[PDB]
Amino acid sequence: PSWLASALACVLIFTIVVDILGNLLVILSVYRNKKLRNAGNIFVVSLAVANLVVAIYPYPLVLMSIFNNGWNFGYLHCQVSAFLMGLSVIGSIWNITGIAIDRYLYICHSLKYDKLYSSKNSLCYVLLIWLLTLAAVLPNLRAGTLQYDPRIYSCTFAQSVSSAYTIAVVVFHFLVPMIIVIFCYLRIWILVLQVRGIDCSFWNESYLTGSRDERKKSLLSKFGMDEGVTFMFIGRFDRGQKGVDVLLKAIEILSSKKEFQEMRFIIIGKGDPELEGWARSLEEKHGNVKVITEMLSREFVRELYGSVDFVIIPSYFEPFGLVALEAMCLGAIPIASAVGGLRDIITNETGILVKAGDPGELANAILKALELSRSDLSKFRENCKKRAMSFSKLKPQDFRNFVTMFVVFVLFAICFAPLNFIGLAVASDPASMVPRIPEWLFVASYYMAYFNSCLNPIIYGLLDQNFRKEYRRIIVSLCTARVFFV
Ligand SMILES: COc1ccc2[nH]c(-c3ccccc3)c(CCNC(C)=O)c2c1
Repeated sequence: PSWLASALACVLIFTIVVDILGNLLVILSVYRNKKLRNAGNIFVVSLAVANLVVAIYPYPLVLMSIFNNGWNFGYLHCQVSAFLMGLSVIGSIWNITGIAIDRYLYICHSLKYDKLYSSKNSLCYVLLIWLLTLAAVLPNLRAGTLQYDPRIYSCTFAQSVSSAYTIAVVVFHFLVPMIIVIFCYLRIWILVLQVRGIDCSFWNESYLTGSRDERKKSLLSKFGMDEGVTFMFIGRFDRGQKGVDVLLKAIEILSSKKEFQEMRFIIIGKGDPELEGWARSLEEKHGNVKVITEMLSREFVRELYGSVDFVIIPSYFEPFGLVALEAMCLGAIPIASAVGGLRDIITNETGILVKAGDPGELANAILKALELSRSDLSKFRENCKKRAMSFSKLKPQDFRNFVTMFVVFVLFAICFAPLNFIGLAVASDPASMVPRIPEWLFVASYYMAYFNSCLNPIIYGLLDQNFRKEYRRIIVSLCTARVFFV
């Protein structure tokens, strides 16, 4: 591996200079730019320090130790250069975990309130992380798991010294954050999609005509059944997806009760012809249950939302669930099973929540829904309308900062995924798998993780226009131009 030594010098040389100047601009830009000066980006400076620390002291020692092919400094230099690298890399996730949490709170808050989320505790909240990162890394001095490795020319955490410490490192300081940050950004993506796909000019009460009671008496008279509390299912028919099967079991459970007489059901959809035969059966047996097996226009569906009292959404899985939100626009109060999407949308004040896949709990919800007077429903419909209106409030917003912080996270995971994956293979049998693991894969896994300390400024430049507009200002002020009297 002759040239493979010289190459490893380049990678660090790049990494140290880019990290030094790059993350120096990131601190400057946040202090210098009023748009980037918000307290939510306190985490970005804390992260840019963590990146920037390992280029002042550790990577210099490791760069020299490549050209030496050996450690030529003290054991303290080895024990301390290793220690700062751990304060960095562990702090760099737990910062990134904070950012992912911060921006989840930012979206959820801005739905519920009309005065931007302030990130009020962020400086105080950073000091919890740097205690958490100092508490996790500090035990490795006394246990003696920090030692020089000749393959990577560096002093670092030896995985093979104790598999108790590696598995604890890998689970608690990679897999636990990885799960938190995926969960955060996934639930953000659902909400930003729910925002994207809600046509407010279509799903609007304006397009309807009279009062509600009159429009309902019309709709029910149009199907040939009397006045009553009306319920509506509208989703394709299937044994386990959108949940028409749970509804039909629930209607049979209700049919015997005295309170059934005061109910009206309007089932819409097409799919399993046996479930269509089961629904058509309940149509023939009871005149208060109507079943519509063909394709209705969204024009007409709008009116049904506008006319009925409740919309039943008994879905097993339902990732986005606009059907709930669209219906709330026109005062339809959803009774809907707790699912990702519906748990985000439906609050406990707007509509009713049910344990998914249960005829009895759905029936007792329909019974709970029934025991509700005309005056009591008015506020529910108001809350439903206010709730759907908050999703359209976010439609024109700039969502690019979510991408910039997510791309930070994605590139982090890529760099440290190998090192943590290897660290589990080492943990299985330290004696066996230190030689058995491919020797290039060990070297690559480490030098990506180092290279990650120069990547944050490069990403902020390309994706966030405020940072790029400030790199122009920061660079063109210091270096470019000066005073000059004519
Ligand atoms: C928790 O104690 C420490 C203590 C010091 C540490 N230094 C590094 C490291 C820094 C840059 C590139 C590669 C590894 C780790 C991270 C080591 N993680 C694994 C799975 O081996 C580290 C951990």
